[PDB]
Amino acid sequence: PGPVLPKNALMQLNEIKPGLQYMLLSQTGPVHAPLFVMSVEVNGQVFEGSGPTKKKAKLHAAEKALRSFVQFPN
RNA sequence: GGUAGUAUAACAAUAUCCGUGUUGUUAUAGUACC
Repeated sequence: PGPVLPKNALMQLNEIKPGLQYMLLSQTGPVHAPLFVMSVEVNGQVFEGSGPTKKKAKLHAAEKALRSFVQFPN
């Protein structure tokens, strides 16, 4: 691997989750290394992911919440 | 003076459950590095 394929994580979440909420935590830093932690809320379970910039944060959250809440989609 | 990052905004392409995302190009600004 190298160029990865996070598009998979995004779409996969969308599939399992036709409607949910994304919310941001942290997001502060020196000036050029901002830490963003975006957490996704599904069915009352909230999973948090930390990325530099907005990209990876929500992404990683999607991955987590996927493996997680698929055990309780209702 | 030059180099760089982050953020906001616009356009296009790509994928798409049309909701959204990824990618590419451009513009503006504090700061950081030399």
